[PDB]
Amino acid sequence: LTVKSTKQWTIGTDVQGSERLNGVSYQEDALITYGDYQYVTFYETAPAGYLNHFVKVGRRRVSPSVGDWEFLTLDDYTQKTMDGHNMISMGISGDGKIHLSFDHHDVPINYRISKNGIAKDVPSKWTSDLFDPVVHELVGSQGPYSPLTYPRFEPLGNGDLLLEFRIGQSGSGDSYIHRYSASTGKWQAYGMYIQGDDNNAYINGLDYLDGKLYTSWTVRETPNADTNHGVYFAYSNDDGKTWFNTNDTKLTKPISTSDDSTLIWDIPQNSRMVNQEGQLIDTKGRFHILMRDLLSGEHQYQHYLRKADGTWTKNAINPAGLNGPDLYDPRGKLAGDASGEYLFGILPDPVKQSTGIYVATASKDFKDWKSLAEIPNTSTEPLFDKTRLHESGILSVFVRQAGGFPDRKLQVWDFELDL
Ligand SMILES: *[C@@H]1O[C@H](CO)[C@@H](O[C@@H]2O[C@H](CO)[C@@H](O[C@@H]3O[C@H](CO)[C@@H](O)[C@H](O[C@H]4O[C@H](CO)[C@@H](O)[C@H](O)[C@@H]4O)[C@@H]3O)[C@H](O)[C@H]2NC(C)=O)[C@H](O)[C@H]1NC(C)=O
Ligand SMILES: [Ca+2]
Ligand code: NA
Repeated sequence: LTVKSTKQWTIGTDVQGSERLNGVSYQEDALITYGDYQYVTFYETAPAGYLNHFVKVGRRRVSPSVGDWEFLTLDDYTQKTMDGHNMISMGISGDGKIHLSFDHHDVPINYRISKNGIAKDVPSKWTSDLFDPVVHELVGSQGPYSPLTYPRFEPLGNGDLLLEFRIGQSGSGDSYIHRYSASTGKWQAYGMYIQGDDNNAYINGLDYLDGKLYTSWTVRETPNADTNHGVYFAYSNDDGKTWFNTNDTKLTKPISTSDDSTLIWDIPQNSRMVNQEGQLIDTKGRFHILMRDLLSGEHQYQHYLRKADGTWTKNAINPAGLNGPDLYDPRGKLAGDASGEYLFGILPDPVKQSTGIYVATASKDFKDWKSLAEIPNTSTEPLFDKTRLHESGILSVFVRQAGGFPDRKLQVWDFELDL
């Protein structure tokens, strides 16, 4: 596999502050293709200046030809909290509505939706008046809505959308799922699905495929990031209502962090493994986790694979030239092509200040990590567009540059693959 073309666009000037608010590992999602268009969301500085930001949403046509980006500015909600948790997630349901949830660290939900199904009935002009106001609840559902952190969306097969998040705090919290019906426009509460025990689960993502929902996590004892332990897994056949472990054993509802039956790899505290890194269900139904640790004696990214025969394996991702990350370094992602043969590691490198794109293949049991491409000049937790890669074989990555304000830009990089 090779690259046919590399293209990039600058979509904004990143915001100033001592935290990164754009390009954060748990944005789910920042960059989405739906129908014939690609969408992106990010903060930009408002006219009041430093510590005042607005959410922006971009769109461009990508099929059957690629058109120019255009942006709207949601100038009715001012983001002011310089806390690296306070990112934006976007989702697009099968009625065409665009959902946003943003700006949380242990506070009530902030959510808004488009008035109309603007990703389905595509409007000529792209303006902020396409969005309804910020609200602090999910119409049709019920709380708790606070203290919330980490909103994550997952589109289901019938057009519906899940929204998942933590209620509680680092070191003591639970997670909940809500489901939006594209047919009725109402939310419903699926309830608490994982319950902490003087700790909290930190999931890596949500991955839905062919009727099954997959997640993986580590458990955090305290607000100190050295107190993560374990790599855990579960899946659901009913979009989050009921859950099973890797051996198909039904779990209690909610899943307790104290239930060791979901553990797939023992990783002690102090292993330099970070929470909320990456996961992937590939199109063949193999599940993958990206984490890191120091347990070999060197810091390395780690690939966990749930193999078709059921066994889990763990392999370091150590292609030539990749500098392995420590606990606080930017987090990566795993992407997959349509065929399920190609696994992409989208791995920020802390020494190079760049994002590496590496590929491994299912034929070689994913052991054949090779450098495929690079995005230079990043200080980001890279995020990609699943649907665009499946539909057109283009790996599209949203990144925050490295460098100083106001030189540091937000970009989208497209790698057209010779798939
Ligand atoms: C429910 O699922 C869990 C989680 O997957 C599963 O537990 C895992 O079982 C496997 C298989 O027994 C364990 O892996 C082995 O552990 C022993 C040590 O106790 C090792 O000796 C093994 O390594 C040898 O065998 C490997 C075979 O490929 C060789 O490759 C290797 O080089 C060694 O010769 C092997 O690693 C694994 O530790 C657990 N995991 C956890 C987290 O407990 C459990 O069995 C499932 N239960 C049911 C009833 O299905
Ligand atoms: Ca997802
Ligand atoms: Na705790």
